[PDB]
Amino acid sequence: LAPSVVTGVAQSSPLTIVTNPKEPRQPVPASDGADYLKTIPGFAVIRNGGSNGDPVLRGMFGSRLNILTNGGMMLGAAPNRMDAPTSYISPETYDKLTVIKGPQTVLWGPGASAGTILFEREPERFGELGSRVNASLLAGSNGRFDKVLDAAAGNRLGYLRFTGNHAQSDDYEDGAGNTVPSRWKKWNGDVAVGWTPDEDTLIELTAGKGDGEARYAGRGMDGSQFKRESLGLRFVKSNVSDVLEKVEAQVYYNYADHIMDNFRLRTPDPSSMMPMPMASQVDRRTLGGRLAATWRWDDFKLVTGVDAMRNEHRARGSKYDMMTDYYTDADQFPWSKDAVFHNYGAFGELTWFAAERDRLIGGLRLDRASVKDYRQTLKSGHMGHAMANPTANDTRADTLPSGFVRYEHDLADSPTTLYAGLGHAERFPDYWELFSPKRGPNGSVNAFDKIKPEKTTQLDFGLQYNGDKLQAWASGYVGVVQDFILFSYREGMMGSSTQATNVDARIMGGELGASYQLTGNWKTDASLAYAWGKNSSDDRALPQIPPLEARFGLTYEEGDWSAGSLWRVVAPQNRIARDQGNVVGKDFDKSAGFGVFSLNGAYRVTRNVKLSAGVDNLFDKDYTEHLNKAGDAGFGFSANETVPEPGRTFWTKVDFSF
Repeated sequence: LAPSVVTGVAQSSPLTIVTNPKEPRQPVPASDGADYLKTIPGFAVIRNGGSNGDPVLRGMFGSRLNILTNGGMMLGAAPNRMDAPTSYISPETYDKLTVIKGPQTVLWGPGASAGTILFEREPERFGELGSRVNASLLAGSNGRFDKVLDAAAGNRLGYLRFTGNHAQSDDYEDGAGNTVPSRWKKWNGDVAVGWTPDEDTLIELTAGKGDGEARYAGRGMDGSQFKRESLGLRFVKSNVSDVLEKVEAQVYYNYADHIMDNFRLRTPDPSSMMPMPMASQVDRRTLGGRLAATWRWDDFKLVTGVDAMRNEHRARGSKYDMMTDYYTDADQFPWSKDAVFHNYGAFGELTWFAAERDRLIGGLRLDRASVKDYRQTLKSGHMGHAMANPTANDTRADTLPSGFVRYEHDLADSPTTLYAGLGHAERFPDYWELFSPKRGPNGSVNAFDKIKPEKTTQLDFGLQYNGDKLQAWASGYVGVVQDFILFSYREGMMGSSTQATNVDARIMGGELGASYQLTGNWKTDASLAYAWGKNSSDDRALPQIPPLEARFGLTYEEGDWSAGSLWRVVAPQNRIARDQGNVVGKDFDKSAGFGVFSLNGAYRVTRNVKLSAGVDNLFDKDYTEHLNKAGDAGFGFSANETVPEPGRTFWTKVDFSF
């Protein structure tokens, strides 16, 4: 019954990590989707500024991760990923966060090489008329203030539920004393009304908006706007027949509208290679749907379904004159669409409960993806001068089958699950893998033409030991990527020119962790995370792989309250690939190891209020992580200074529940 601050999260079941993102988290997370994953072993984040970092699972970056918000998928708009999907997520507003590791699900959408991440709000249910309400405030160093509110009323046959949050923090300072350009401010409000005419039927309509700004020490422009608007429509039925137990259909609509610029949160760099006032606006309209049936008879849980999605990128940029010096903002100019993706697919996943102690799971899905290039012309060929785009209105498509099988066995003597699984996923290229790179494979025409789908074939295995005093778990993976999409960086005349290529990679790695109850109120727990990758085409290492990392926790509990400390130690990373990486990160230098210590405590003052506090980086260590971006230079950043992590940090949080 003793309340605690989360420092790490175990596998609850094979390949599956399920956590509730409203409980306090030790390295206190900026109010975005990424940082709520730092506690999950296996996840590193690329630091861009103070918030809105880009998650990386087992070294795999970007769209190899399937990030969903109530089954619907929010997509960014920026050509350099300043609005990564998790920019628009505030995990504190959802009731559950689930992670599935490796390519071991077909239910939630296509091409999930690395894993699947699910934030969901769960349906309210009401006896008679009643109302619940949760709220929490968090105050901390450097102007950190996060309010958050959920509230729902309803009765037997309906409900309406409001969730909202507002968070903001000022520039953090490192362990060395300097102020890091890393300001931010965010909010979200979502409403949901739901109808339940009888206990076997549910419909819910959802609407929400959100906005945010964020200063970026690593990127050459800041985020002036992260406007999001959503509309959702769920429908479920239970116990249709006696072998058809659930039918769910849902339609989502997510619109992102984002302005990056260099004069609202920063003044334009004088020397630079861009001293103009400059802004660029980008939107992404997304419409998608899912439709699934669960059948159960005998020892068989079969889920069949089809899905579809369409999304639409548009852009427009500022134009600044250099003799009248009258700047015309972008929103006084027409929208110039340039990409439309589509996806339709169908899927099934069968689960066989053969015997008490053995389970057999297998999924397949067939996807029909396609994109059309509406860029009538391109910024290439000179000072970036216009040049007729050879793929103008060209359309690419492909049919792509994924699938997996996984066997889980429970030993008879000990409380042990052993599991092994083989999965193969194919992924149609990203918006960013197709339109962002300034050139495509050697002797291509552009990137949109020649960039192949990436097909990943991975073996997953591990165990769970969940007995009385000891709980342990371990997952490993070995896999091969064929046609890994990979960016190389040159510089000539104007800036770091990207070039996307298609290479084969070998990847292995694992994660394990354990938690031991020494006494009735003393607890300890450690976790370990290693990722490894090799570029087989060039016999190079893979770029942008997080180094080996270990966490150790120790906890004292007393029913009413708890305290804990936390040692995080990370090794250097001596496998690099200079000037290669992804659309976010170049790899440059070998990283330095480090360790960071942290203190936390929690107190249950009553049934409704519950307090929590912590100190992050107690010994004010000045460190940087391998995957962080480089600092701007127009921010006083040396040759290739990565962006420093935050120094000593104090935070306190109160959690209400009437």
